[PDB]
Amino acid sequence: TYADDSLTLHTDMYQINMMQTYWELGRADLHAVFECYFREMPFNHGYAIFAGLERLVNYLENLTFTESDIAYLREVEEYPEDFLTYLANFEFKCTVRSALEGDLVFNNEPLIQIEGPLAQCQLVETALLNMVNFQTLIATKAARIKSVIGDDPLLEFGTRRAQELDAAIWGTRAAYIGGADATSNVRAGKIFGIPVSGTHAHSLVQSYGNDYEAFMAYAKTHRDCVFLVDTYDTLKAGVPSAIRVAREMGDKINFLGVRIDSGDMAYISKRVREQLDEAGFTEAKIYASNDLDENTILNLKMQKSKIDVWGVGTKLITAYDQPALGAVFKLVSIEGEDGQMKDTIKLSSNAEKVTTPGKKQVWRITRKSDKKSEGDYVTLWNEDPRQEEEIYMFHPVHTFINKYVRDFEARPVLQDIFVEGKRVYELPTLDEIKQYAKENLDSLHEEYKRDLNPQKYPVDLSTDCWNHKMNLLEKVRKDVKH
Amino acid sequence: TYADDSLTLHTDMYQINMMQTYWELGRADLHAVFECYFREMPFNHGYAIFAGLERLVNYLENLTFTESDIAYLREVEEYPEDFLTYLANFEFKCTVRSALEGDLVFNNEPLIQIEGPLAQCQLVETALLNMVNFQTLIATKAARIKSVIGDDPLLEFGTRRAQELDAAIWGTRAAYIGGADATSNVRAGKIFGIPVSGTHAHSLVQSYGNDYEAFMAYAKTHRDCVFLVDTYDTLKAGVPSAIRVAREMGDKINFLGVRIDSGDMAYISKRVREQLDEAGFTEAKIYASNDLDENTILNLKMQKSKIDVWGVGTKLITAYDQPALGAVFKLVSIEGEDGQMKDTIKLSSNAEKVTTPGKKQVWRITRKSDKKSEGDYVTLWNEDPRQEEEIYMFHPVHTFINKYVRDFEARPVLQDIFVEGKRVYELPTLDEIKQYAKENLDSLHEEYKRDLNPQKYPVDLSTDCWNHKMNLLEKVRKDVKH
Ligand SMILES: O=C(O)c1cccnc1
Ligand SMILES: O=C(O)c1cccnc1
Ligand SMILES: O=C(O)c1cccnc1
Ligand SMILES: O=C(O)c1cccnc1
Repeated sequence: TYADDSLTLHTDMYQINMMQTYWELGRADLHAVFECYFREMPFNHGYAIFAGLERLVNYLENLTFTESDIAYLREVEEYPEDFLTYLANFEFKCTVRSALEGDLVFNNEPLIQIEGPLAQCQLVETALLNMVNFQTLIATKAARIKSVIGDDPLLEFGTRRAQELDAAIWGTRAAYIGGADATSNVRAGKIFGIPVSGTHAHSLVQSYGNDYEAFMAYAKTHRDCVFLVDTYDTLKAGVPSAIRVAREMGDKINFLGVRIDSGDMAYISKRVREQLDEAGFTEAKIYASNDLDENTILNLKMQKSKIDVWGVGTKLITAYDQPALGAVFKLVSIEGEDGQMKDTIKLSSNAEKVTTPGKKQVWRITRKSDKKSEGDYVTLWNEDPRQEEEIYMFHPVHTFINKYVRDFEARPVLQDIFVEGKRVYELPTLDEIKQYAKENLDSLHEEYKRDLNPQKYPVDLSTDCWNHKMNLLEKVRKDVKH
Repeated sequence: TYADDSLTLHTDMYQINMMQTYWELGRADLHAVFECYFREMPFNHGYAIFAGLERLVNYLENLTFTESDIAYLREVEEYPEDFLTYLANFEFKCTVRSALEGDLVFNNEPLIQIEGPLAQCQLVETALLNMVNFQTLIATKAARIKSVIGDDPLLEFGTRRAQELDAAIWGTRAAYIGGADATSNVRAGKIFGIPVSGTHAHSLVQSYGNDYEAFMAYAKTHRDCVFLVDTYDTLKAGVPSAIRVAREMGDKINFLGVRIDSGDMAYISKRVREQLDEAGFTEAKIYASNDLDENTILNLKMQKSKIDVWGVGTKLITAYDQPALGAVFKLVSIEGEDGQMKDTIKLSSNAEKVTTPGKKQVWRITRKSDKKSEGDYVTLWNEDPRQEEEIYMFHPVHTFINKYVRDFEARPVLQDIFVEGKRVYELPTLDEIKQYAKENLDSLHEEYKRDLNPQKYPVDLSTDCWNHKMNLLEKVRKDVKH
């Protein structure tokens, strides 16, 4: 009762009830456009890193209602056989346009756009949000942390702290995309090809009862040695014992260094560095793992801590300070009775809290001469900035802040992934995604990617797109006048 | 590269490297006891609700290294064939004792205990933590929220906001255990048998362009009608239109009520109640869904909001204010050279931040006469309070706070689940778990389960258990004297 063989019902019940309402009344194949976007920059970071495309692609390619799916809906929920045969025959026939994994993405712009039969668009929203919200959030958190670390290793060590198992594997993949250098999760190494990393735990040390014997046991059985030194006493017990083992084993091991999981690291690591150096191990590194995030790491570095490798657990994999992105999936255009597409709106008070209507594209604008970031320019589908000598970029709320831009490149961010349910996009390798992310981040102007108080990245609606929104808003507010 | 057919490598790499170190040196089958516990009450709640046992059981029953598992370890990580054949032949042979799902659980007491070969115990820690940390956390969050709501429905609606897909399905199951009445997640209904619930979305309304036509379309195609009224204007558009549809359809539908997803609900819901009542729909309910948690819900109720049903999204399913439980899995006893078990310790400064050593049991103490909660009493394995006329319960830090207890019942909390890898525990149905949770909560003394400033539930170490800890701590601190 019943077999977990399918993600097709990983959705909100109200989607199936709406699909029924559409289908019974002959409106399931009305033409719709839906868009996915978030409203606020996560962590107030200067940029976000998109993740979730490979996950979504696999989901959409397997989007059929299984025998057990239908049996549940028939036997428990008592849907009629007519509707059920519609669901049995269902195959995905929407166009999907998306940012690619590793793209920089920002608030108030479409990141994924689904276009096709209303009922099919409706089915996919919940699962897409579930996967994209989380994966983008962790990729951005890892970028945030990696930015503060610099070139030194960031190791994603948070599986034990993650919000169930998918979170651990797909989160760690997203972390690698966003800036982690390795994972602890062996299975994520297996299935994604992420480099895998480890040291040892206190349990090894306690199994012997002293540091020397445990470090020796590890040295006898492994080439690459990082010794965890704080089981009993970092300075008096662990570090001297690590040094003793390193001396006795010589070049038969790599003494990569020592891990410290406790204490005030801004004092502890400084004295440990001295101990290693005075013993002649001036290349042995100090690995830290306790309570790390972009804030404590930045402080530790600025205090002149001597830490070379950062194993980050809880705060990265759960995005602990803001554990949800707040992406939403909204209907922006729908086929009217006359067969023509109509811009659709929901009212709020804050006219910026209102979803911008219309089928849109996002154009990343840069200065041709030196590739300077000029911001994103969000158009209706019928505008192509590439054919315009000059564009008018204004802030959508603060419209008195504005510039005419000439001599620019405009790159369309939403790419075809499926056309009418047919995949036209070849999935990159994970390393290619990570390289793509690095290059995109490297190209972003320093002001938008700096760690402290980044400049706000413009996301501007075209004159036409903005006028369409405000005219529709005006029209509905006046319709609600009576 | 390679097939995701297995959870056996869903672990930290350092576990496999330790298993190798144990195995090569003939110590893999040393006898070990490991215990899982958390240090702080999540959300500062008065109690926690344990979840994760069914999940763990399924994991442990399938704990074999697959062909693709071994191929990864051979081809990528280059482990030796000897060790690999050990892993190929691996079968789980540990005893597992656990709290049951729906048990009340507290900080600083073992909740799961694994006993058997050191190398096997080591393998399972990471996955167990991943699943139990999250599921217990969400079950407790749901209890917390449900406590503030009272008898009215709590609906878990957060799939779209969850941290990837496992989080959504297993989180929603945990929410049902802890106090939710239904889920939106259809797949969780399918595979777990949770009651499933829904209304409709704004997209239905926008597909028509007005409330009346969309509410009518929904009424023509469904018996149970909840109309979402805030697409355009709750008071002027949606609620009058819902009322019109209700009037026109009469007893051909159930007009269950109206959903409001926006506005100040403490004003909005009061006026909506008036509108429904004045129209003669004094049984139609008001459903709220926006930005809900135990805090905003409590405030809304205390402001005399007229809300009857609570659809909770982000803050429940992600445990947003504290998205990790902080459970850890620690070696407490290990076979020594002489073949006898030895209490094992790791030093910290705070002697309460030190893991209590020894194989332990947790006894829930109640007064026989009226079943009053007296707290938990954590013993070494060789003490059975049931055979003692009187027990001495003292606070482990504040030892001057203490009582002798007579005429008590002592119930052992850790139950046999696997004996030497063999399942002796029959899995309850989800409804039986939820009933068990309800009854356990109902039996907890009011002071420990009250919403505001609950009394701290005693978790006391027996005289023997406490003396063992402090003597070992003293011994190691004096060993570190030189
Ligand atoms: O390899 C390690 O040191 C490690 C990995 C995950 C969690 N804690 C430690
Ligand atoms: O902040 C913006 O959106 C902006 C800034 C400069 C010029 N145009 C728009
Ligand atoms: O059924 C609903 O009303 C619902 C379910 C999940 C998320 N939002 C709304
Ligand atoms: O808080 C405690 O642990 C406690 C309270 C009363 C008596 N004994 C212990």
